[PDB]
Amino acid sequence: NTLQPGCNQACYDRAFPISHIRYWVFQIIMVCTPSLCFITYSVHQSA
Amino acid sequence: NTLQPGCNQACYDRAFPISHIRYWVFQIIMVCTPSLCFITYSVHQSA
Repeated sequence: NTLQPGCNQACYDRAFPISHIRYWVFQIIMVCTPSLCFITYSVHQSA
Repeated sequence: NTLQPGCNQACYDRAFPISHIRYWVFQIIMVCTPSLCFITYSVHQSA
């Protein structure tokens, strides 16, 4: 509720520094990483 | 600096309850009144 240009951008950036969806995507990939490491090590071990 | 309807009216009314010009007009008439009283009394006294 204002007429000042640029207030919307600043206030939105302050309210939501990082969106939930991106945080959850990062979390999913990071949590799945160790299994990927184990599988790749297993592949390397054989042949 | 706002988007709220009716904020301009309220804020202007609070800032300037009475305009200067109206106050000065009232002052001028009131200050001139006693001379009018005296002149009318003088007219009444004669004839």
